Amino acid sequence: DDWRCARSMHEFSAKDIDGHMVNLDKYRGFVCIVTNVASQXGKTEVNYTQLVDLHARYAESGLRILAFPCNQFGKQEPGSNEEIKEFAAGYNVKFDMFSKICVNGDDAHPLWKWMKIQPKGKGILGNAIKWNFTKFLIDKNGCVVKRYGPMEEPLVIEKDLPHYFH
Ligand SMILES: *CC(=O)N(c1ccc(OC)c(Cl)c1)[C@@H](C(=O)NCCc1ccccc1)c1cccs1
Repeated sequence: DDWRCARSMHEFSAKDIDGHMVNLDKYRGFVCIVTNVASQXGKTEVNYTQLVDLHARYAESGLRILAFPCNQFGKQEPGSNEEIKEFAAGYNVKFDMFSKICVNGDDAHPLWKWMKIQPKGKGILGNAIKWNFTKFLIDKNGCVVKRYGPMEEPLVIEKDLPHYFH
């Protein structure tokens, strides 16, 4: 793996929640929120509902959202990809759902390895993803511009968006 010398999210690919490989260069020109999700957390509802709200209000300006299920934080994403897809449909998710991945350790998805080492990808303590619903904001060139932690509701991202819609 060569993820350490990539300069953009657009260099990566990942399987969507149906199992189909997606080239992330399709997000060239778009502002993106990339987030790790889980279905069985106290903060699942607030995160899904607010992401849906942001997508509803900003998709017209080029906001896209990429949600990666992950079972590494309390084992609270135990379901199959098909089950998680249906779960997300219950919140009327219209953004992009991906297949379940790891975000930490040697088998972390390479996009996640890459985001964590970006200058604006470092967490408050360090690079490791700490819990469910970490959020990365990605500019139109696929560069990491901000990271928001598990404790930060997605609506805190809203005030930062206008700058990246130039
Ligand atoms: C996914 C998550 O954030 N989370 C969690 C929930 C449940 C379980 O085990 C059953 C585990 Cl290991 C982690 C949080 C959490 O949601 N805390 C709020 C209280 C709650 C809400 C709904 C369901 C169960 C608990 C936890 C992190 C540490 C302990 S619980």
